[PDB]
Amino acid sequence: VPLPNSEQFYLENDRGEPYLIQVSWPLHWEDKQTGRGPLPIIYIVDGNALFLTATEAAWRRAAASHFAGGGIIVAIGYPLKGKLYDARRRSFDLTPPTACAPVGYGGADVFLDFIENSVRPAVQARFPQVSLAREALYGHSYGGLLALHALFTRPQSFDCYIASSPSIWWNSLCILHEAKAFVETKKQSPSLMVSWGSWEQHPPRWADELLDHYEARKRTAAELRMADNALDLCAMLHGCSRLHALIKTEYEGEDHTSVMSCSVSRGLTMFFEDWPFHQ
Amino acid sequence: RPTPVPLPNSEQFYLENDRGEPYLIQVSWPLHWEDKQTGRGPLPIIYIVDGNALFLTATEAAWRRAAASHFAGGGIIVAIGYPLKGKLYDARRRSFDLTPPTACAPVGYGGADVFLDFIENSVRPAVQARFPQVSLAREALYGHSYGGLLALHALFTRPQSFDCYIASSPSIWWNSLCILHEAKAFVETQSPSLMVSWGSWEQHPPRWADELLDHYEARKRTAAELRMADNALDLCAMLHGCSRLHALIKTEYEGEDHTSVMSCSVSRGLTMFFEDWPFHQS
Ligand SMILES: *[C@](O)(OCC/C(C)=C\C(=O)N(C)O)[C@H](CCCN(O)C(=O)CC)NC(C)=O
Ligand SMILES: [Fe+3]
Ligand SMILES: [Fe+3]
Repeated sequence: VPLPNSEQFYLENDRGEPYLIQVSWPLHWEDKQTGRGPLPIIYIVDGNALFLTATEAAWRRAAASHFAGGGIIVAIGYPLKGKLYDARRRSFDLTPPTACAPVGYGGADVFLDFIENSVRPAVQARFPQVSLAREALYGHSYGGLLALHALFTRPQSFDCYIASSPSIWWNSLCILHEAKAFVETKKQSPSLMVSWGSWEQHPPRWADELLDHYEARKRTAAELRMADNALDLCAMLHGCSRLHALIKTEYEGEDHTSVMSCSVSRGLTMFFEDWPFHQ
Repeated sequence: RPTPVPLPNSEQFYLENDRGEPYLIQVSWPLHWEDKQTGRGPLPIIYIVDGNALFLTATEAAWRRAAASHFAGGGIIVAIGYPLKGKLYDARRRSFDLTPPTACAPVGYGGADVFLDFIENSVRPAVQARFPQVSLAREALYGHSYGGLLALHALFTRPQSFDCYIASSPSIWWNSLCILHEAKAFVETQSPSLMVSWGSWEQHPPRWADELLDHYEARKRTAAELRMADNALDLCAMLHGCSRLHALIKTEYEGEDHTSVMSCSVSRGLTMFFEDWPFHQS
């Protein structure tokens, strides 16, 4: 039995690389044509890994009291079989260009161009009767790095950026350069949502785990520095002229993988129902 | 030419209870399996009530664990829902199925024992039949709101029925805190584990944008009466140092409401039960 009120299709970028675009719309709709007028839309990178959660989370909002009509979910993924991630494809698509970056990295701007010039029009054609009230870009890990990169380099492209556990550590904190250029530049501003799990930088010991293995995980966690890097960036963006609102959340007892469920669920909830955010 | 979205490594089937009331059972298994009959040996299983609302989240969250370091083959998801179209809840059915029996309960309530019997005597065998080569290593019961009230009711009245009980934002308020009677009886008389959770904005909701004060005060009135966080903490406090409880985990999710927290609790629930068993003696 297929998912209700959803569809998927393949788009190729300008270089002939395929993408699986998965789309869902409010469950109470009979057809796609049911929806009229302005609706919010969210674009989710690593689409395969999060489409179903974001879809069901959006449907669950129908029962909530602050439901305003819902919005369109767009998951941008890859053709996969028996797994949720394409390590090779995402490594290029989600990381910004740098001089010292190894091969198969630094294709963020190519991928963002694809989203704006291919995915957005394609989805808009599937809903001719509706207009895009506002657009959100969600990503987790390298996806979050892409979200931050998109904000700092093309802030007008999207209304809201949602960086779930962003890989700020990547490439000797290259994103902090762009963050500095963003704040130092002086000039409606978009919003930013940052989040991370509490067990990312400070993980507890597993039931089966021994000391050496645990110490190795702690050393890794310390190097990646998920929470502190995010706070450093958030403190850096505090009182910025080019940013309307900045929301930051720490999810208690959540690891890098588990927090994805929380961040994507709240991300679209806030964006759909609680727009605009207070300063 | 767009197509419908297929859900891989999953199937659904309908079951009747003894009373002849229909249920939609939705099952999923690890994504890396070629077939349903790929897996063998002991695997953990989680039963999720209000199945329609939580199946896809639990399914995909379980699949996401494959990428994590602490993956141990995964487990089986079982969502116990209803035949529905255009919504994720059946208010009438769930009102009966998820609430315990009391003398002062209105019409259409107090059918928890009927539903729990259905889970043990119908759902469990039906799932076991579909996975012959799999043995049920351990069983968890998850529920949210009334579902959490059912999970607590199940723990206090039939503790040996499941190994782990996960109560997400349990409706302890229901029927003048009638669950506290069962809770008191339980403590006063190995052991199963309990996972309790709630959202921070449930009992203390912030004001929405362009919300009239009158409307906001009405929401605060409800929040105060339902007393989600305090009731849960009060119940947890009572159960602490109980002989018939191995471990008790309690979490509060920052900036989460009654609906949104469901995503977190179900994800946390299956994660810990699948990967971090057995729990520390807390
Ligand atoms: C971020 O992208 O984490 C997500 C990793 C995912 C979704 C899948 C995966 O890792 N698979 C299938 O192997 C980054 C990724 C960093 C690159 N990496 O895989 C490393 O191992 C790096 C030491 N990770 C974080 C923690 O931000
Ligand atoms: Fe890796
Ligand atoms: Fe209600």
